[PDB]
Amino acid sequence: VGSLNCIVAVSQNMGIGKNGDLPWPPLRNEFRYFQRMTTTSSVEGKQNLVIMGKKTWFSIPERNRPLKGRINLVLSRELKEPPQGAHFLSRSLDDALKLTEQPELANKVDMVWIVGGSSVYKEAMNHPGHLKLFVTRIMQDFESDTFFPEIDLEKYKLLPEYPGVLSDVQEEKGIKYKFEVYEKND
Ligand SMILES: NC(=O)C1=CN([C@@H]2O[C@H](COP(=O)(O)OP(=O)(O)OC[C@H]3O[C@@H](n4cnc5c(N)ncnc54)[C@H](OP(=O)(O)O)[C@@H]3O)[C@@H](O)[C@H]2O)C=CC1
Ligand SMILES: COc1ccccc1/C(=C\c1coc2nc(N)nc(N)c12)C(C)C
Repeated sequence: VGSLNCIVAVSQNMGIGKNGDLPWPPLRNEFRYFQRMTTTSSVEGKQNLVIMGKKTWFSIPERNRPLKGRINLVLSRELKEPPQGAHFLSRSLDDALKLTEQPELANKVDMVWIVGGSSVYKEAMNHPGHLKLFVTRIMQDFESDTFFPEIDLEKYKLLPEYPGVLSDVQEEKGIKYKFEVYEKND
């Protein structure tokens, strides 16, 4: 299995969701960036794996789901089987990561992308090892009810550029935003 990554879009006040939807109006090119980064596999014959909590899964429009061209894994202790359209279910992040090593997935999975929500990001971010964060900074405040965890910059380097990631300021619907990549290894 290849790299472990988180990907998020976050307002200036650290918001990532409101009422199960985005705090901001839809940003079409931002979403296209998310689809491209999560889908594009570095390795022939493999797909990337997306890991998400249960509320994140159900926030994807019921069409739309599963995220196409990726293996979709949902985290829940309540559910007894994967949701309609999902491929895998695990009780914990540690369990999902252990699962990628099973005969069933070990040769199928390239990159692992954690795509939300809060608690899943927090645990990934605080777990030892080599991890990257792909963070879209939405440069306005937006009312939110779910937030991105603190990024400890002692450990997460901001990289000075990254292939495939534009470095300049983007704007859609009057909303400026920019792409960043962080990397820790501990
Ligand atoms: N980039 C962005 O701006 C993103 C925004 N979002 C948004 O964030 C919100 C959803 O996020 P949030 O409210 O944090 O919820 P989560 O998606 O993380 O869902 C929480 C539920 O998932 C299950 N769960 C989460 N973590 C684990 C774990 N380690 N092990 C087992 N089960 C786990 C639990 O379910 P159970 O009770 O069944 O055990 C929990 O009640 C929505 O607003 C959505 O729009 C989501 C992703 C990215
Ligand atoms: C309601 O959000 C979605 C709607 C349709 C398809 C996927 C998403 C998700 C997340 C991101 C969307 O833009 C995104 N942008 C970035 N930089 N990271 C993210 N994690 C998302 C899922 C996982 C809930």
